[PDB]
Amino acid sequence: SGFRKMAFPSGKVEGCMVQVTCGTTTLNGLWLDDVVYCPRHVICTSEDMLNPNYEDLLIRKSNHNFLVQAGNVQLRVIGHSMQNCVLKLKVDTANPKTPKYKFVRIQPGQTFSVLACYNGSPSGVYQCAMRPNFTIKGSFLNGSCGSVGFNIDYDCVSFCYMHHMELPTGVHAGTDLEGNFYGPFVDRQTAQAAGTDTTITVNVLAWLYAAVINGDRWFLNRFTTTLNDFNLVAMKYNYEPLTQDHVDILGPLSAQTGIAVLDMCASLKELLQNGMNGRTILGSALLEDEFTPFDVVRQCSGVT
Amino acid sequence: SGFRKMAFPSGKVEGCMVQVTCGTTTLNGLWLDDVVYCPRHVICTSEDMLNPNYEDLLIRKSNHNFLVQAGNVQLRVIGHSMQNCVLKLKVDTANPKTPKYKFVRIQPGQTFSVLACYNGSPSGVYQCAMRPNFTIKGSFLNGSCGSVGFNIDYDCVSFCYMHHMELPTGVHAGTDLEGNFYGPFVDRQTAQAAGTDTTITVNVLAWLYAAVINGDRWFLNRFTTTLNDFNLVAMKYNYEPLTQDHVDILGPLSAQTGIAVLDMCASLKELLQNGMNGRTILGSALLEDEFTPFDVVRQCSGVT
Ligand SMILES: Cc1ccncc1NC(=O)Cc1cc(Cl)cc(N[C@H]2C[C@H]2C(F)(F)F)c1
Ligand SMILES: Cc1ccncc1NC(=O)Cc1cc(Cl)cc(N[C@H]2C[C@H]2C(F)(F)F)c1
Repeated sequence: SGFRKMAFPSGKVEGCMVQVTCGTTTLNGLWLDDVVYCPRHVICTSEDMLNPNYEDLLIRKSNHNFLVQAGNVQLRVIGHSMQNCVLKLKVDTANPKTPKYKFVRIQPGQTFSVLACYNGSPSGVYQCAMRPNFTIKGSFLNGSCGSVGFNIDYDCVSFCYMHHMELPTGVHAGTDLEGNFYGPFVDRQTAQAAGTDTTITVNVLAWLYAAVINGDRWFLNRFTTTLNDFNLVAMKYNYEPLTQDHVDILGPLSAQTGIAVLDMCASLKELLQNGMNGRTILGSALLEDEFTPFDVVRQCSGVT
Repeated sequence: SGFRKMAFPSGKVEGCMVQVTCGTTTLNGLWLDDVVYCPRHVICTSEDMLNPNYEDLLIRKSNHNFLVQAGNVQLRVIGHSMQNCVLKLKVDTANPKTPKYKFVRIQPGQTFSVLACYNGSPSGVYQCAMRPNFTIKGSFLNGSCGSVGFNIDYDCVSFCYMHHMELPTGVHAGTDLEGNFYGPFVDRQTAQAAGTDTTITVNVLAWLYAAVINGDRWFLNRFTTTLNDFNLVAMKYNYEPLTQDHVDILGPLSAQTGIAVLDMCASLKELLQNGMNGRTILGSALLEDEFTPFDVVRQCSGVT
């Protein structure tokens, strides 16, 4: 028993972390096969960030201007290209520590582990979610750009995120490993709005199932509800709509505990209306929406 | 910015995880040099756990009764010994992936990362604290015994914990890597009391410094306090005594923010007395005591 915010083991991703330097700008790179991926703003200066024309800035740079380093050893950049907001540097050596990998663009509501890195070296690992408004709440400082988000499917690493920036609003924004930003953000020094964020309803329900599994049942009531009446309440408390697909996804947790999904939606309906009266659920005095139903199944069933 | 419960990168510890099997009992082992460490209850059966005489049970077992496995390959146990509550199996091969390591018995109040493992394979990594009553609040299931707790000091892994058991009370209990249990627990199927737990005051203050660093300053008041008046309040709200040594430890956070330690103790004194009125600090609606002042310094300064 016990339920923690747990990250995937970071080992397979640590062997992919290198240091990328262009001029005086030093950030992190992801080394998979003979390609080192990093955020394109590595080619910029302080003045260039205000409104960079990356096409022009990249033309001014040749392969020899990029220093890729995998520990105490240097790699040779023998090619350079721009795929959206990422730099693809073709190195002469292919990562001997490359694991089985994939590049996936994650859906909002889904979670992933971030390996926070500074100067190509890993500092720590933590789990976060892609919020419905395509922002993430990580922990990143100057030097963390190029740090990646990932999921592990047995032995295959699915890279889903690469950190690009923290906006003046404290929002963390980045791209998938094809340089496509999540949400409406751009790699430009300008004020950018994130948009109205919402609660991931299927995730709150998944964490209420984790709490039931872990002995916290105080919130279970002799009340039931319908999907429509529940979604009327969810709308009011700015929660994402609950579909029958989300009910199906919640099925393994419904089977493990014996509590139907609508009976759980009724407990959650009361939790929103009455509050929780100081009381805690899994050691939290608020509703936690950053655990997917899949993260609950994995943690509570011992998936390795 | 951002402040998360962050674990050390688990890579150096994943290369030390093997599967130990004695009879029908399968758990995790830690392979360092030519020694595989695991909890001694691996030699037990369901009937043996009620009141095991481990000296007798171990005599009944010879080296050939232990199956150590490092992935898809098997190792040869050429020696076996009992150091308190751990089994030290001398294998014929020395771990090629052994990193620079140490064995430290951690103080209550300190934190560490746990690499949760099942059948010698890592499932996830999470950070937890050794509570003042020498219990931990991890996330462990059947098959997780032998999973280890650790800290990283640049490149040196300090192993501090090995999971042994979850008591009927949900408490997680285990030993240091010398088989000495933390607290008063024994590896025997009997009801065991943990003792009165207290809040780690220096840790709550460290997390209030992390919140100030991250823009949450609402709780900072035009009030100050003395160590004695603060400890009178801390006693009331079942908080660990605050020493001048804890004030010294908090110094780097005091310097970074400009807020004296006693001014922070006064904000915390009000937080205990008034509550927090639904308001959140770093996304939590309660006081968080599982971040050491050192974890705050490391996360907020980019220590790799
Ligand atoms: C500093 C940091 C912290 C956390 N995560 C990410 C980051 N880094 C960024 O955001 C990179 C970034 C992106 C944009 Cl579009 C502009 C700049 N501009 C120039 C001014 C200099 C700065 F690094 F000090 F910010 C920087
Ligand atoms: C199951 C588990 C879950 C989380 N962390 C740890 C564990 N495992 C334990 O506690 C091991 C343990 C220790 C003690 Cl002293 C007795 C037993 N007895 C026998 C009955 C069988 C059991 F595994 F099903 F519990 C087991």
